[PDB]
Amino acid sequence: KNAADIAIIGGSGLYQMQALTNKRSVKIETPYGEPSDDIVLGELNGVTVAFLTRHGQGHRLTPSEVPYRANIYALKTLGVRYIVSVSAVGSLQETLKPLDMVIPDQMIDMTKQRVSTFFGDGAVAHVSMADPLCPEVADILIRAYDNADIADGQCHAKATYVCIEGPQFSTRAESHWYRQMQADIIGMTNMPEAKLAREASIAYATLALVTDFDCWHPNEQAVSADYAIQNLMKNADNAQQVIKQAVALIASEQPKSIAHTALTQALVTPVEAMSAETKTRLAALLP
Amino acid sequence: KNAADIAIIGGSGLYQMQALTNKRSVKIETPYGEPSDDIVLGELNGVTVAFLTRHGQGHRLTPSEVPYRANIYALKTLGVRYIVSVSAVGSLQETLKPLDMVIPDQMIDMTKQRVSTFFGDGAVAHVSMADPLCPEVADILIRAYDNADIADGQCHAKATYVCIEGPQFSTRAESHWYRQMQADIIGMTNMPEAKLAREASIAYATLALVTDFDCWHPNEQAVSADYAIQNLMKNADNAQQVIKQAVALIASEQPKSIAHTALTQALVTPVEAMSAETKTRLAALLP
Amino acid sequence: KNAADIAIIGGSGLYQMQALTNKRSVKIETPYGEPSDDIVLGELNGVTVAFLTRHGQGHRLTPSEVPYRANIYALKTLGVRYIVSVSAVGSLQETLKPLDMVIPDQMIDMTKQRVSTFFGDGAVAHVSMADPLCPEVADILIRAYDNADIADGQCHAKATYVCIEGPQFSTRAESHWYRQMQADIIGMTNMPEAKLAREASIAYATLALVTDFDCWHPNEQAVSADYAIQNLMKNADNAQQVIKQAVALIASEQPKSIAHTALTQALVTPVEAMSAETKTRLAALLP
Repeated sequence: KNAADIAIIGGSGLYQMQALTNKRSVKIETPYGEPSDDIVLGELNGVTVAFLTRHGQGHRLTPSEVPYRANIYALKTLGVRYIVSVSAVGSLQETLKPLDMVIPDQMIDMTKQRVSTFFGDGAVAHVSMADPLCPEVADILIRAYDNADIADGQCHAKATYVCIEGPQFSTRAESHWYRQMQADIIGMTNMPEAKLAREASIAYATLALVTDFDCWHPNEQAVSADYAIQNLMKNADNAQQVIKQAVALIASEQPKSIAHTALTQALVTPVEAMSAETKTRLAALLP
Repeated sequence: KNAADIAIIGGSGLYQMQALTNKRSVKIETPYGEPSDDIVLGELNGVTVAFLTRHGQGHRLTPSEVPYRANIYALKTLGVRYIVSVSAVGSLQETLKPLDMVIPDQMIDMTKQRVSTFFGDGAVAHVSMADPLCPEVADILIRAYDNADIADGQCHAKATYVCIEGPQFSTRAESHWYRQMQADIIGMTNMPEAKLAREASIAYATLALVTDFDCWHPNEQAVSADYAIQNLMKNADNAQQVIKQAVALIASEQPKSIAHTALTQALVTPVEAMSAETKTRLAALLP
Repeated sequence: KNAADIAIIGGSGLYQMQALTNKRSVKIETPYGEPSDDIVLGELNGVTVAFLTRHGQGHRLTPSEVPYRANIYALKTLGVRYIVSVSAVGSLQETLKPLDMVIPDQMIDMTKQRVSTFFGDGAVAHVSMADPLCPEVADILIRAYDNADIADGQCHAKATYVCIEGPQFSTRAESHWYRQMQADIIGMTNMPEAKLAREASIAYATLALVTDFDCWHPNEQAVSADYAIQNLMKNADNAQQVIKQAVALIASEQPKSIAHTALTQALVTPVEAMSAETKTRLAALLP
């Protein structure tokens, strides 16, 4: 079988680097439909990594419609134990600047219309999201960033990510409100991704790429002709360097994650009480 | 007809007590589908009480999928005028400890994906939820708790219950955020139950059983082998004693509730303007 | 073709004034279904205005079920460039009194179950809602209010509108929470209306009519026999005077709105990459 211990979720061409060898595609069907796009597999110095383009090829999906359950289920069928999610974010804080990266340790789920569990319809489980982003993988990302020797910006850790429904950007009042809730960065995609990955017993952490001040800072800038091209471009290229470094550390270090046994004390419906349809739907998630 | 003035909504075997006589089951169909499980009826010292197992037998439903509308409609068809809802909650406050009970007077609805009204599709009404939990029934619960002489814990009143979608437990950031909104306890089930009960003109109040500190307090405890069994067990048994006391007080005192006429000044669409399908669907709710 | 530069969204009989000539109705079909009701067109001193009864005739729709997408799409097909949305609101602030009007400059979207974009299913766009209510149209509304010489109340500007799902009114705890988020007024209808209007490149602003203190102020008053009739009546009649004044100013002044080109730098999927079904669905929104 095609198999990977590690996966990256982000934009396409995160995988488009000569360092990534024997680039190949796999179509995985799941009980939840198809993932956003064929998962790309290849090796980074002999280590197999799965890359999943969250928004599909050509960026064809809005955050609200991303098939999060199919995406996470498909990664679980490849045997993925670690996920690095890479995403563009607005800053809510003066010291978090465009081209900086942020490794949050906390999250607040403000999304509204997304299916955010694998459970229901015949099975009940309540995983803990107290620490929603694996601190072992977040600590690796910090060292990976340093190892990547990135030229512009700095990397910040121990930050709070607020996830909103989208697809519109926030009003100034909502931005002010997120600041008062002590959030630091804002995106649209890492919820319910983090909740599902937890249910799937996969360690999950985020590498956030600051792309502008959310509107708490009136600018209408870093969204220009000579800018958001270079901005997004540079973030994307820098992000690729960090991921290369992170893969090598995850491969050699293999940190134990609390996510790895998240299901075992959370499951309320014993497997022997599930219907056949339920057990089948949940098969890759179960022990 | 089978009839009850009072109903309890909670776990099964709230009704499993020798004091409850001529235990019987009734299957009630509603315009909203079936309730979570057959309603159990019996007498507590001659007084008939309906018990409804919110999560179904064997705890088979997640909070998000509980058929709240069918549950409340079915209780209304039995002529229920008072509901005591019993539910497990996390504490957001140092002085609210595991095995304590809490009688909240306020609620904040943070649920996302639940149908939370009987209205729409041919009828418009806007009930007031200013006081979402009947203070007459909440005052009875306080005296009932004292009357029950419970051995462990204490009971706290005038608290705020935040209801979240689930099924996962909160991140630490969300727990911090609920604390800043001045919530005291967190659960997943009493919304939209309280809104529907109000629309149904039934007095409704909550008895909350503290089962752990929500993650604002890092522990990984009171969820152990020698613990969450005894914890949940003891809460359940203590809860049964309080309910016995509450039923006797509600029966002898019959307090007037503002919930009893909540529909009459809230209804925008006069009954004579409703279609036949609408009037039929809403029949048990109307005057 | 039937055509209007300006539209009013509110209660019926906003248009029921002798000043409004050659009153006529148009049934507009959209890719989203039908609008809440036939749009009424007529002239205010030679200027053609579209009036759309948000809740349908006889107030038959709850806020949650209003067909916001069909409503905004239909107005866009009439060539509307400016929308004044008129809505009843609860006050969260002592200085905002019943019969006052409020022209908010900010909004916080707390609605849960409303489709709040035209995008998805084949097209991706992210408009900025930083300033969600056109300040040119809001400045006109302030001068229009003064010009209308309204007898009771005053008009307040630069306020924050929190939009909730409904249909029930807020608990006291939620009202306290909105106050702490610095919201000033509460309604149920201007989201997703404002987001859709932005996507549609139409300038949009709200005239809010204070109809009572939200429950942060315990009263059970201005909802009485000799009151909420006169209250709502007077608000409605005063609102009509302001709208007359606003139309004349919008017609002579024709302010440029940032909403007018909101789509052009927000669209991620180029038109040439859309399917035929997508381009067709979105036709009136595109360049």
